[PDB]
Amino acid sequence: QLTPTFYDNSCPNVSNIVRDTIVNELRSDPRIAASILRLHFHDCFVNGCDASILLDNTTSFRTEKDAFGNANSARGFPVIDRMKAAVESACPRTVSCADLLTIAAQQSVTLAGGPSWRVPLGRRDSLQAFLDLANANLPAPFFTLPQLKDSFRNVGLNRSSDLVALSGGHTFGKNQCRFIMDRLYNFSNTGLPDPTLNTTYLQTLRGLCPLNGNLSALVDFDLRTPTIFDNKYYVNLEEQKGLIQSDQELFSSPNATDTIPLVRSFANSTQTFFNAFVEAMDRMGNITPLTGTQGQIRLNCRVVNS
Ligand code: HEM
Ligand SMILES: [Ca+2]
Ligand SMILES: [Ca+2]
Repeated sequence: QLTPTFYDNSCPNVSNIVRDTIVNELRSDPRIAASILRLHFHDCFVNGCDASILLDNTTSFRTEKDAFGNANSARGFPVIDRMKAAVESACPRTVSCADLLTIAAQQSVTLAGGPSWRVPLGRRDSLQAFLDLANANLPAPFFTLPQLKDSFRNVGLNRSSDLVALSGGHTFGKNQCRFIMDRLYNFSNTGLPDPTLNTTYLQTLRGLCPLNGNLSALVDFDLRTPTIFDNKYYVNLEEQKGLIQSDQELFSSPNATDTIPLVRSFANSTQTFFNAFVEAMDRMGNITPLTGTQGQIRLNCRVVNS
């Protein structure tokens, strides 16, 4: 069983070291908190939160970093290396990369203005990476609501609250133009923009992402508060201003009978959202963890111990 007090004797300063690293990095890279939270998400959705995503290529297995959902998208790996080294110095061979990333995600959310809580700990590190599994399990922005629900259920998160609350991670961070081009100019081969995208916002996004323009250009997920972790993401959805298809579908999908009330509840109360987010975050963090003597306490998050 994972417990929040796992390192209270072996490495009481772990949370503080992780926080200090992120605070320092945020000065030069204001996007890092968002990036780190996303790394934890992509770790947990592939064989559980086992730091499998942190492993680099080997001749026996490919890295998850080359997955369609990670390639030229996932970032912050050097920052994780930095905090890992700092933690290893303070507490040699004690904190797993899986746990380190979980703490980093939580601290990132709090540093960005989100809720503060102690995450369950005790996870151990994988002995391999899972590229095929990542390509299969990571959801995509073009998923319909049923597909989004399928993706979450596939990894163990059955609740619509899991999906709606965790999607709140898009209250900050960036998204490439490439992922909304269809919504802007030719949605579902209709030759027209996505009708669920606010027409005023449509104009703004078209200006940032012109047809035949730089597909790698970055746009903010939350037009209200781009770098602050708050419930503004849901207020946007209510006005048809969700950035990607998967965002807006939580409120506009024909299958959104169960998600609409959740979106409204989170838009109406920061407390309701924050509570739901912590609850869902801990559930995602409890996905098939290696514990006890299973796996290892990786010394270098990029490679399995030898
Ligand atoms: C429900 C399905 C989801 C889909 C389809 C999805 C899709 C995406 C896409 C397309 C990007 C843009 C990547 C890029 O342009 O390079 C992204 C970024 C991001 N996502 Fe999600 N996401 C989902 C769920 C989540 C969850 C559960 C979290 C965390 C709790 C999360 C946190 C983030 C963050 C914080 C970013 C910004 C990262 C950065 O700026 O470096 N996402 N997501
Ligand atoms: Ca994983
Ligand atoms: Ca925000």
